[PDB]
Amino acid sequence: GAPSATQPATAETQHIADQVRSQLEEKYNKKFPVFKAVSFKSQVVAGTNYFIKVHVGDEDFVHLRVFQSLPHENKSLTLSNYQTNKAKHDELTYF
Amino acid sequence: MSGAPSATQPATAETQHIADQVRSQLEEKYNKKFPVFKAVSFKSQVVAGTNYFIKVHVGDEDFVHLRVFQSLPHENKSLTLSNYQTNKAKHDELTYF
Amino acid sequence: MSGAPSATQPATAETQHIADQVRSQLEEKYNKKFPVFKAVSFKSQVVAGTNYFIKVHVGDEDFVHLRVFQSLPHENKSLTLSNYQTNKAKHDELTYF
Amino acid sequence: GAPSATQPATAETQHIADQVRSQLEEKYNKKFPVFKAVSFKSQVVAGTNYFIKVHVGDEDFVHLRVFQSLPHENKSLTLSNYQTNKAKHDELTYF
Repeated sequence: GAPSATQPATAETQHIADQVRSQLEEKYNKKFPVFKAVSFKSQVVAGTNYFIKVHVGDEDFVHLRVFQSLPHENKSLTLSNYQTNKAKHDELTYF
Repeated sequence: MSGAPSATQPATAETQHIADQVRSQLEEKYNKKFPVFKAVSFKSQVVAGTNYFIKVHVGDEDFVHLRVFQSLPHENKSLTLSNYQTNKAKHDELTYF
Repeated sequence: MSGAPSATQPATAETQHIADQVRSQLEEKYNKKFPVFKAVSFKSQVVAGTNYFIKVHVGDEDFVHLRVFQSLPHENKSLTLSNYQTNKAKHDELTYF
Repeated sequence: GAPSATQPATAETQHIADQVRSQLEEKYNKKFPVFKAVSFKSQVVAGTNYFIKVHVGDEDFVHLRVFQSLPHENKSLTLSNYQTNKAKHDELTYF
């Protein structure tokens, strides 16, 4: 995907923003005096997320979250996140 | 082909090729080379949907950018919050983040 | 968000908008206008993967084109046959079909 | 998606072609003296297929298969196939 051209916000966009305002207050304690959607861009996403347990020596492991976009023969990847100080038998939980 | 994460699968050469490709970036993080970097196991999760980057006015000259995701199918109207950035300006581009 | 077809869902205005948009094309088929064209129900199926258009030599100057589909995730190696065309030439473009 | 540039066939491509040769003989009784993969293009596909039961008057219905590509705000559609002479209570089966 390639994000589209800048599009004007609609009533949906504002509904989405109203939801997000509450989430930002509740979990990241972020407050604003107004929260008015102005515009957006869209981006198609289609691929595979990998959650990978990697041994990094002795008792040490890390977990990786890596995204691989379509098509199937695409081999370029994005490291989206990771977890430090993981142990051998830890579960691969989403993050 | 669910969006549910697969069960845990043992690493293959392709899993290792992924680990090799991202290793140096991670090694920057910890400021050191890993003596070893061996893929052991993985889960896969199909992702297919639309990201939206949304510019929000939060008063005066202050803006916020949001990244939200809407999964397929097209009739799904649920979106989840992926990331946000504060301290943005009216003419700041909606660039990926 | 499976690739499994959903359960049957009653039609919504969006289902009807889809029916309206494709109606004239179908009406060409039957050589007549439908007096009515009312969406009743639907199933949805998420599709996400790679189409491949493959040129195959079948001897002398004769070729076949194939369309096959590979679903996500990336480690899926199963493909299914979607369409084929015979009577093609060595320099015929791999155009969608 | 937009199909890629023409790529040369590999051993996989040939494995896929060998499978298809058998399917074409068995179901469409098509035989060839050779079946050698030469080249391919790829195309990303990501969207929703709709199978839709449409009333077309009195006892008459049709079933439609329509593809809607991402992004979510895309409203252009492709009629991929249809079934004639359907009845009211027929199941929406894949086709």
